[PDB]
Amino acid sequence: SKEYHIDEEVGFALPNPQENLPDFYNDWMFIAKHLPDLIESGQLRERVEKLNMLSIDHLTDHKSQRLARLVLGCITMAYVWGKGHGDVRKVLPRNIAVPYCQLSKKLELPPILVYADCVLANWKKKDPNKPLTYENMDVLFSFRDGDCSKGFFLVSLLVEIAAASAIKVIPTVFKAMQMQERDTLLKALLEIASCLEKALQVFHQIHDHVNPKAFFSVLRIYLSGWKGNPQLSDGLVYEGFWEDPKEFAGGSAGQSSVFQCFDVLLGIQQTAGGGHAAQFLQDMRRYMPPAHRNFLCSLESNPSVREFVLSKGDAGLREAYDACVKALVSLRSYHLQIVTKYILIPASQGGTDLMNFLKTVRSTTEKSLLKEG
Amino acid sequence: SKEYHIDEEVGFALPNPQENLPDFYNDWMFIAKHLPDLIESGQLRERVEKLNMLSIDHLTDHKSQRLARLVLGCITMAYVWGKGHGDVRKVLPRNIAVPYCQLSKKLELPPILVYADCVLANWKKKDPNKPLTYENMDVLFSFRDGDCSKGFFLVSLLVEIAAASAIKVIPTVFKAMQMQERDTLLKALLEIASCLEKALQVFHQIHDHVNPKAFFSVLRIYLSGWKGNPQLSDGLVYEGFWEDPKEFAGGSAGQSSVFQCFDVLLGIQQTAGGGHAAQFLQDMRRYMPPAHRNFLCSLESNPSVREFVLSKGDAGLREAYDACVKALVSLRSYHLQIVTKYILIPASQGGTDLMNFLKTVRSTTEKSLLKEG
Ligand code: HEM
Ligand code: HEM
Ligand SMILES: Cc1ccc(-c2csc3nnc(SCC(=O)Nc4ccc5c(c4)OCO5)n23)cc1
Ligand SMILES: Cc1ccc(-c2csc3nnc(SCC(=O)Nc4ccc5c(c4)OCO5)n23)cc1
Repeated sequence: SKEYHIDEEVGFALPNPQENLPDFYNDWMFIAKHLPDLIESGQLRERVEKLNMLSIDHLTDHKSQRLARLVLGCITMAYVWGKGHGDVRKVLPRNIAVPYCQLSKKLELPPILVYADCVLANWKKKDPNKPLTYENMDVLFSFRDGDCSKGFFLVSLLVEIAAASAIKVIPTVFKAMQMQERDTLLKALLEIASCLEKALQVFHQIHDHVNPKAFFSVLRIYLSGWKGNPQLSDGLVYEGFWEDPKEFAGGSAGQSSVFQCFDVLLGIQQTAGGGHAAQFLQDMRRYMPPAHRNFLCSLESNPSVREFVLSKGDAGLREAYDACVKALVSLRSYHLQIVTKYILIPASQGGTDLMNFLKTVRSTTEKSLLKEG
Repeated sequence: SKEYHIDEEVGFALPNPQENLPDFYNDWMFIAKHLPDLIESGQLRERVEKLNMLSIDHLTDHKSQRLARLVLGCITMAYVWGKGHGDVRKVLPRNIAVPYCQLSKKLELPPILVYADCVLANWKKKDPNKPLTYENMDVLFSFRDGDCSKGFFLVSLLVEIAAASAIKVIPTVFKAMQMQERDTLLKALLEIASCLEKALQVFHQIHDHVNPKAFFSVLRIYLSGWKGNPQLSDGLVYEGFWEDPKEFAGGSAGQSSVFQCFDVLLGIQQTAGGGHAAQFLQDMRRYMPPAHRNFLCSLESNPSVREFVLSKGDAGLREAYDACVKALVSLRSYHLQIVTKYILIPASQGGTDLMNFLKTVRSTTEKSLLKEG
């Protein structure tokens, strides 16, 4: 893989994300760096209006434009939701909305905060010579103090990285159905299932670095979007760029390319049929960075690893395939238990809707098991 | 173009659809082939309810699966809507629901009748040695006597095929862009406009073979589906396959790859924001064969033909590209005239939503012209 922007260490993550912009954009940076205080002391909105409609033309490298997106995306959340408890803005200042939409169009992503922004691009190592681990790592932005947003963002990223180990064997698998090499394929599927089993370990860390109550009271606010949102029913107005309100969806790990590309690899009927779930997940592809959506595209047009395996009447082969499917059921099964703790309960002091979505995706995964006959 | 399943001469249409099934399946063929007589005599349902569960395992190749889908899809519409004076069936008998659904799953299509069924796979040459012309062609199934379904399907299909020739030239377009080959690119763009222009002469045939009254009051019922339909608010029950009612959209030529493909190639933004029109056309992609779905998808991963033309300050290129865009505008403007005669007019002797839709799509196409006028 090359023009798909998949790092070999860091998979779908942005390889070594920028921390600072051209100082020509200090107005922007300062707000973002101080988002907890500004939101708390209501001076946030006040400052966004204060700013000047800057030009995105002083952003030369991809890496810098991604940071800008994460910067603007973050401000935009805080401006719309404010302190979080109801005072919602329906118009976005031209001085921030025009540059944001211009940069967004340039990048083929929607002008709203997206997984690829605040997980894949929103991080650094504390020490550059120690390894990519939780304790050697930090985020670049949070919404509130004690919003638990480091735990959430980093544990996500860590899983994204555990996954890259498997993404590297994706071409091996394709070449092996091609060259008809059965022994290589089996090894390859095994390597994959192994990598996905390790990524279940990483998941456990959620419990260590995220508190249910802080998580649910706070992070939920800043992940909401303006598509099927009661609080903004018509969508949002981007002053300057759009005449009308536009509906864009809030944050979803459905936007992760890791789990979408395994669904596709193993030919899990993830986006076929037409239940809400298959719809939604398809839409989230338009909220992935173009090269990743393209990479998904290319896998779908290769031929089905499920079909191959199905058609070969080779039990050992069947079993490698099942190892994979089983591993992916564990992840989703663990993720659901996490959702009970960090969402279902806190909400007991909307949600079942989210459960149904999860269970449906988990179910489809499970119905993919081969030796279920 | 390789196994995007696009024919040299027939494009997205099925190359030589099979008219007959295996003998094992005569009980299906009988009903399908006599839909108009069974409905009218009030004994279609009973003939269906009296049917054996049949395995799909004697349908071995793609063509016969596609045929079987056509057969079962027709029966389903017939069974559900009966005569369409309002006595709906909300539950699809196991002996039908189950195979249809299995086959649908095997072909990654929703289990409801689609454009790829009724149009792309529902035809035959009368004399094989003679060319593809209305006169030399017939459909395999219709629903009522004087439904004009023949004229409807056959003329769409001729339009479809007319645009085939333009499809052949897509690869040349991409090759010419990257080789930086200005004269060739010009020739190819002109060549595409030529095909779209001719596809419009084809569209004229609609008047000769479809009658407004019958089209509106008869065909419209069997093309209706169960997504957001007041008559089936929760959708259909596919008996013995889903412990739940499923919502699927009725036939839409939004499911035609052809018009979506040129929208993509030309960089017309048929996903302008999250506007209803945009979302809907995206939805309809899921109701197309997967090969064809991939094709649209992989076009989106090539460099914009539009960016390339805007960047080059070449009047003769801008006019070639504009000719292509005009041609589409024409088709769509003719199509609205046609909608007026065949739906708005009968309608008044709901339909305002169809207009908004079509008008938005026309409008989007128009705002794509480089010369503003
Ligand atoms: C506090 C911890 C977490 C909570 C409360 C949580 C909650 C949820 C919820 C509610 C959804 C539903 C989709 C949506 O609303 O858009 C979801 C989807 C998802 N989450 Fe999480 N999540 C957590 C951590 C993680 C982590 C660390 C990952 C790993 C990258 C992850 C991966 C996913 C994926 C891939 C989906 C998409 C659905 C699927 O493929 O099964 N989540 N999450
Ligand atoms: C009796 C003649 C026709 C009538 C009454 C008619 C009606 C309609 C209606 C109501 C729509 C609205 C979208 C929807 O509900 O799915 C539509 C869309 C469409 N029709 Fe037709 N149609 C006719 C003939 C044709 C023919 C011959 C073609 C050629 C393939 C065609 C191509 C389309 C396309 C591509 C769309 C999607 C909108 C677009 O891309 O511009 N239609 N049609
Ligand atoms: C920009 C961005 C997108 C995705 C992620 C991310 C990383 S891992 C993961 N799993 N899901 C997600 S985003 C969906 C989500 O958490 N929704 C949700 C959360 C809390 C709630 C709630 C719904 O309703 C009640 O409180 N995500 C992080 C950032
Ligand atoms: C299975 C199948 C799919 C598409 C086509 C097809 C071929 S060309 C074309 N253009 N549109 C369409 S399908 C959409 C449609 O007919 N909608 C509609 C809405 C209200 C109406 C009405 C029609 O008739 C009276 O009231 N279509 C034919 C069959």
